Amino acid sequence: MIGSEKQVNWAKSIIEKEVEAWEAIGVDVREVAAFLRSISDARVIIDNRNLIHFQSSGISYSLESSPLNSPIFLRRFSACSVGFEEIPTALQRIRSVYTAKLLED
Repeated sequence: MIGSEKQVNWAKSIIEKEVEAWEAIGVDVREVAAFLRSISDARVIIDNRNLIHFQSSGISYSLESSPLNSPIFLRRFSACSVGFEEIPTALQRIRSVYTAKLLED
């Protein structure tokens, strides 16, 4: 990850917290975890840390309000990540299985 040691440390801590929030859903979120960990530029993570944050009110609202649903928002990661093109559909799948999970419970 490019950046100063401070920037890289901040950004990696942001990214690991985010991956943990996604993995607390209880469904396959491996495509999202992979994309988040692919981001190459600490400054891009830091500048977007509040927008990408997967909040704690409730999972449904976190899924619906995530800017990872938007190909337009994700343009900003086109030069410093892998798999951004497919991330909106990944969220579609996650929102499906989550819905199904709530139905199956």
